[PDB]
Amino acid sequence: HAVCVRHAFKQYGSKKNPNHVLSDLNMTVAKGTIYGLLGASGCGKTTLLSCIVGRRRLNTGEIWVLGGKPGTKGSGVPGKRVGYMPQEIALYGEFSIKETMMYFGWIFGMESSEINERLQFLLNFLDLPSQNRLVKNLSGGQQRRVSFAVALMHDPELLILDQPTVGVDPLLRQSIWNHLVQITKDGNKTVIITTHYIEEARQAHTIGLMRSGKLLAEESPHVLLSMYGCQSLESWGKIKALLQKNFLRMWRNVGVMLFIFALPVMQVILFCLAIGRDPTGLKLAIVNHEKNYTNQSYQECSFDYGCKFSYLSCRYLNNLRNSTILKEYYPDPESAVDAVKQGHAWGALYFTENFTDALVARMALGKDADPETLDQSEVRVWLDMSNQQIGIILQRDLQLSYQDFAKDLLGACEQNPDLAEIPISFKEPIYGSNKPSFTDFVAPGVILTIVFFLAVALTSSALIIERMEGLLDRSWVAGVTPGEILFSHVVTQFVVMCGQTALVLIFMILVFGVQCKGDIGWVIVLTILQGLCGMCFGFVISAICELERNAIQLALGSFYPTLLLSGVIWPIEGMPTVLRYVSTFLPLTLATTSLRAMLTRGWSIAEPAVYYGFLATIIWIVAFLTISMLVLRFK
Amino acid sequence: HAVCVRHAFKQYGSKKNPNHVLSDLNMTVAKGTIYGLLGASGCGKTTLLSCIVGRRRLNTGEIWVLGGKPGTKGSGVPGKRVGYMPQEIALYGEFSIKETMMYFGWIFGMESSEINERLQFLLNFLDLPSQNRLVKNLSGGQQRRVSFAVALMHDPELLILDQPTVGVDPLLRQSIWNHLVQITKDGNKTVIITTHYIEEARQAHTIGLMRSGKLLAEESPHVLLSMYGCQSLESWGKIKALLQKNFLRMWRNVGVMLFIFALPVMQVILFCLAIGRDPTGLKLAIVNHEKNYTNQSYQECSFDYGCKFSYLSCRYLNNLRNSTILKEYYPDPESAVDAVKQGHAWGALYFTENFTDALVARMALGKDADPETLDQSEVRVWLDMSNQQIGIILQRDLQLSYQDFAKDLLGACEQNPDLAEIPISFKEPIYGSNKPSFTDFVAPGVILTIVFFLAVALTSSALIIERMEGLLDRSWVAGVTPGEILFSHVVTQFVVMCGQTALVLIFMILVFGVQCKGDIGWVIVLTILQGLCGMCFGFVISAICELERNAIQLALGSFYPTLLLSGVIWPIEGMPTVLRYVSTFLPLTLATTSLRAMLTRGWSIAEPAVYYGFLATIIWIVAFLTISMLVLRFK
Ligand SMILES: Nc1ncnc2c1ncn2[C@@H]1O[C@H](COP(=O)(O)OP(=O)(O)OP(=O)(O)O)[C@@H](O)[C@H]1O
Ligand SMILES: Nc1ncnc2c1ncn2[C@@H]1O[C@H](COP(=O)(O)OP(=O)(O)OP(=O)(O)O)[C@@H](O)[C@H]1O
Ligand SMILES: [Mg+2]
Ligand SMILES: [Mg+2]
Repeated sequence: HAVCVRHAFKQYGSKKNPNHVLSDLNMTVAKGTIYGLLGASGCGKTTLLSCIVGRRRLNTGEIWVLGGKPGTKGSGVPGKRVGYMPQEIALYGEFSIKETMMYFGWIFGMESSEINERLQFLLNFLDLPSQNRLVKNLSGGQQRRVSFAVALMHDPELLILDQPTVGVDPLLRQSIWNHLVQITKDGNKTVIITTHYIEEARQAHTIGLMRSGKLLAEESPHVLLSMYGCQSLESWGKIKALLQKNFLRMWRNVGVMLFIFALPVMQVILFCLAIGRDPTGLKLAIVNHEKNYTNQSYQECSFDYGCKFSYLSCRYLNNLRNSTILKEYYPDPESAVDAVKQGHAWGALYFTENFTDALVARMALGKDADPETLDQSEVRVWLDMSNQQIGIILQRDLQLSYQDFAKDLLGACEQNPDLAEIPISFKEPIYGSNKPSFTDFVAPGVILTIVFFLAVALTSSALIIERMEGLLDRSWVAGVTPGEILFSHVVTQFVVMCGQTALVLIFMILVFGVQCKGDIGWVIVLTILQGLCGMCFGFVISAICELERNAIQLALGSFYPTLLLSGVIWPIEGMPTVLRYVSTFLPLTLATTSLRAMLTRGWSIAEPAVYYGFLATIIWIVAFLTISMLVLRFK
Repeated sequence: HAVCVRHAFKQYGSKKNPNHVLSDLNMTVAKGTIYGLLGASGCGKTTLLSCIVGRRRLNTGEIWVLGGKPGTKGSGVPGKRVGYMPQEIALYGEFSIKETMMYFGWIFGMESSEINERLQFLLNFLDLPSQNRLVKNLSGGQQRRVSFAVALMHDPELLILDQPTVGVDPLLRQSIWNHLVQITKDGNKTVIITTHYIEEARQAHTIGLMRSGKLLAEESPHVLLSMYGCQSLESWGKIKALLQKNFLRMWRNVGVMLFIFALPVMQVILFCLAIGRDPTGLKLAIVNHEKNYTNQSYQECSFDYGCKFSYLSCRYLNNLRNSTILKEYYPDPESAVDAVKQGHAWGALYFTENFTDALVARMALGKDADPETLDQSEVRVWLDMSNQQIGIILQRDLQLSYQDFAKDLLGACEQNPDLAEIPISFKEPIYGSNKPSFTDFVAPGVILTIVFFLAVALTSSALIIERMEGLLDRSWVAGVTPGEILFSHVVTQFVVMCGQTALVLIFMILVFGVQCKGDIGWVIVLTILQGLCGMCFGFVISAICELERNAIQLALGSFYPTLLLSGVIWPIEGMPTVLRYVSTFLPLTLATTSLRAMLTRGWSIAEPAVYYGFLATIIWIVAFLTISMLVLRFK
């Protein structure tokens, strides 16, 4: 009694329109007999073979195969002792015969020195081309022989062959049907072959027949006659097996695999060469009314150097920045405000005709300057602050350049160069530098973000291409637990993840100068943990989504929200009291802050603000793994 | 006659090791005969049929089918007069029988009121379930009858079928083979059927035979059986067709279709609520040495309001900000610099015990101040500038709040609050506002990026999904040119693109209140015509990528090089001359500048900094279309 099902009850669809594919289905498969499951096109026949191998639940029925119900420790359906073959060719297209016969080879614990030994016999028995040819150029008839040979070499004790001779010449059909008889002679195997060639199935021993959702009769072919008609017929092996297949997948498309190693370097060079550097090509409209106006980009600047004050208007000029500001001269203030208005400059200074006289009478006299006097020593400037980032550095430079001009007047002729100072003294910063830049605040948040997104793109179509290329539903029967496909995907992608994580760190620290006052060793550990969380975030997306087009847009749709909720281009303190609290329990918000306290401040792991990032990035790794595992086990 | 090939040559393998599948291949199909093409399993049989229909091109040979060669206007192979059923089931699984019949119905130009009668007749002839049952829900035998019916209803004059009776019971196979004879009694059509069931091929009358790349016999079966043996001889219709199919695959994912309409309202609300707002929570270490130290949040602030100068340190306090700055008090500067050092504050002020005495004199003698009294009225502050963004606001607030304190002293007893500012007066900005903010600079340029990236997510898995669900190999034969497949892919996605582009604009201008001074009419056109470039950019990715795994990686991996090279978070003036010059020739760098000159400045299209964005992004739309045309047309 290899297979025996009692009172099967299955149906498709809703209760309003039931299908009722199977009603009773009482059958018995003996040991050592070629069970032929003949029938009619339309009844439930494949749904019974797929229920024997435990691919579909029997819907409140009694089943018993090789000892017990499929998928139970008391049975043997999932394992090396049960053969299988799908109705359609479930074969990987990028694997050659010598590789597709070895991927299924040592899943069943088969030695590598015997798979090759028996491959020659299997290739000589049924005609096939050289073993080096990939199984995608094979014809429609040679793609069925490979499938027949793949799930027959391991010598099981039960065969679930269905339609194994569709698309072959009659001689090859006889040769195939002459093989199942020979291996079954000495009571060592059972065959459940079902075929649509009713005449060809006369060699069976327990020919079956189905009429309406149940077996009609199960007798010998020579006994079925004279009663109904007159004449004729009316572990370590599994892990290694699917680890050389993931590695082989990347090697098949060399040129694209090398592209992923040229993305982090290109994504980093652009960032370091664009963000942070100040503008150096902004012009100005100077209309100083104390010297003759000749030409346009030219004006005299021969002022006086010493105690005697003269031409002070062209002493503030040439004292401002000589590189970031370009000087162009206009004769009339009503023309300077015109040029900037039509986008020909970024501002317009204006020095009154009596500027030196008005300025020398404002410093000599203290707290006794009349309103008229303190109205012509002013430097009127109209700023085109429509950029909110260039006008900020323009108004931050004009007044800052006046400090040097003020010190030059005082520190060279009259007194010490310290009177012209605001009482607010900023001393020396404890941790940072007195000249902050936008390229130092954002770089901590970019290195942890580039790695996170690259890992997401890597493991985004990993769990979704298993059904794309087949070789999955027929591999579940082979004993591959769902927890091993996910585990091996982590190992193969983590190896290549570290190949680009180091490139990000090397090109951001060695080639481009970024301060690393803290421990360099712990920076590497935190970065690869974030990348591991990133690749774990791509598995839940792949597991939840089913369609190929349904998963690309979901990870792609998460680009901006994690770039704003995390603190990258703006401090986390600017958000309201509710959004900020919610935006703390996220993978990236508590990691950039921890990394920002290690690159600049120089703290160690023992500080409370540093190890929180490690604690908050490990929990999400576990949470992104159990959720993905639960979904895979669910279906 | 109908089909004839003269001296056909074809090989599959590379040089020095060819396959030599076909050598001469001379045959002739008669006017109305049933040409049965039998042969061995392994010779070139399917390749001959695929070369007849133009799917594969001969190497050095002459072909002539229905009055000329395939792909030429003289021969009607890529038209409605050639039937074609493939060896494998190339049927879309998400289409019901009625839908999958009407999709092929009005491709050949069949009236909608005529397809139903033929569908009913075919369903009655060959048994099938209800017409609204999904194809993917059918069995393995009922999925072949649908394919047979699809390539037969339009009544062609030449039927090309290969293996049309694999997977069906003999009772129905006899009826299938009894139908190709009844419809061929009159001299109207030719049937070219290749089958491996040689017993059923006797009904034809032009049986062929192949040994090695060459036809062997072209004789009648009753003549072949008596020659050298006894027995066992070894365009509007097309456009509407795939426009209700694109609109159909977007209706079976209502859970996802509603999600794509919620991404724009989530990516915008997060942006407007996190970026731009000034930080509100930060503390300071105030150690004013002029009042008794009680508790940790109390200093008895009472600075004798009026003209009398007393407790000027207390007067400077409560004058910084009542909202954004918190106050915490310490007794010793050696303890204030300790608390900030271990992350318990952001700075540490320090007022000397004689602050009022040393400050009431600095404003009294003025120029004649001695160095001893100079360094006794300074508010010593140590700033923890490790954030480079909060430490700037704090540095920009301590000195800015001193201006109010200075005016509060001048304008209190007897003076005018005018002689407290530097000789630099910034007047009134021509275009911008006197208080720039970071939220108004990134807004015109994130709105374009959001639309651009969402469009890429939409049309990225379009051209790579056509070959996944079949219905393409047999669609090229049915007169469907590559031009109309992509064109039909643009209209269906442009309609849904506008459904989320308006959501971005409405939630950014109407609700949150982003200013728009220039013209609201032309902003819609620019942001709609820019998103069209984004959806055309994704078609290039799908055209040049065969494997789907390279689509997510390429599309998602080309986003950071867009933010860092378009001027979104930094003006384009800091990059070197070479990088800046190259960057202007990009779809987004010349569009944000055009848009930034419309919401802020108020300019119109006639200005020559505005229409450049329209001109420099229309070109990229054309360039992204011809490139997708060339790759899709010829590979
Ligand atoms: N996934 C499914 N969902 C719903 N009904 C299904 C499904 N698969 C098959 N059926 C229905 O179940 C019945 C039997 O299908 P089954 O797959 O068992 O046929 P079969 O014996 O393999 O067919 P054939 O010999 O014609 O290839 C049919 O009515 C079929 O439409
Ligand atoms: N894409 C391909 N690239 C290279 N060789 C190929 C390709 N397709 C088929 N071949 C080989 O060229 C020959 C063409 O075989 P073909 O597909 O015509 O066989 P067939 O008669 O349809 O097969 P069968 O009846 O066994 O299913 C075979 O030797 C096959 O192995
Ligand atoms: Mg079957
Ligand atoms: Mg064939």
